[PDB]
Amino acid sequence: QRPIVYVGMSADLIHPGHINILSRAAELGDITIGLLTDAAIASYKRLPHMTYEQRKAVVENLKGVASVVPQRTLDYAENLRTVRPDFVVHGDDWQTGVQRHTRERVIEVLSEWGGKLVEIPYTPGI
Amino acid sequence: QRPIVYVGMSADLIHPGHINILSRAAELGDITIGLLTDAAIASYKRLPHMTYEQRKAVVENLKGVASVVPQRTLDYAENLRTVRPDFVVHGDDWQTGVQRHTRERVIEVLSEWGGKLVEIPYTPGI
Ligand SMILES: Nc1ccn([C@@H]2O[C@H](COP(=O)(O)OP(=O)(O)CCO)[C@@H](O)[C@H]2O)c(=O)n1
Ligand SMILES: Nc1ccn([C@@H]2O[C@H](COP(=O)(O)OP(=O)(O)CCO)[C@@H](O)[C@H]2O)c(=O)n1
Repeated sequence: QRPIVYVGMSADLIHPGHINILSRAAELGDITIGLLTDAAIASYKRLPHMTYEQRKAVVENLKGVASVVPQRTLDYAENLRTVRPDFVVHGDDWQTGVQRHTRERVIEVLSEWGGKLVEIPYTPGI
Repeated sequence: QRPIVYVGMSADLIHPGHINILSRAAELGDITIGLLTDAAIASYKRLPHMTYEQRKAVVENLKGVASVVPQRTLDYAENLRTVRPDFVVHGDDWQTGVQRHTRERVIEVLSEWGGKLVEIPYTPGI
């Protein structure tokens, strides 16, 4: 099969930054969205306005998205070990600040099966 | 070809109500979104936070959407005469209130080539 591309998202309100990520991810293979739960999101930022099921109804309908799975924690390891993607895609915002430790763990965990992180310039102004 | 289904949207922030409309519309054929411009939207409600190009980047990436065209006015006639869709889909909110006259004109204009309006229960609570 095609490679598996894992994309973590809160995705409270979809905007062109998200679309950019998904468009870049689709270049790498079939996208599985790791849709973060309330509890995951609450652990590092403000809770979203929309519920998990509401956010899922939107994101599952974005072009390029093959599957959507819950990501119950900010940390990606448990999901990465289950789905074993070839790629993870994220914006470069998480090189600094609250998600940096989670980013480092994505790189180290993916190395276990030779997966790669691909980072995209964050879309400014939105 | 498949039937052409016209769906008017401001689509400032996509939520499951919109997804429902698009999912119902896709049952009828290939979706063309009439994406309303600022000037169109300003004529009957508050201006959106996102620009036309920002809203288009999102909506063009929704599953089932074949084409996106600007709709420069609240009134649908000019676009309907150009695209000549078999169907128009809208929520039933516009049976009452500010869009009711536009709704009536959709029905009458579509009759010119035997197109039909299909209305969907508005998604409450969002
Ligand atoms: N203006 C923006 C806003 C978001 N993004 C990227 O979208 C992706 C999804 O963002 P979000 O839903 O905020 O998810 P995260 O909180 O980063 C999920 C956990 O890593 C992410 O890769 C982010 O860098 C982006 O590239 N540009
Ligand atoms: N909770 C909601 C919100 C919107 N909708 C439907 O989505 C469609 C798009 O809504 P919007 O982007 O607000 O477009 P309109 O301002 O109605 C476009 C001009 O008719 C429309 O058919 C509306 O009835 C819906 O069915 N349920």
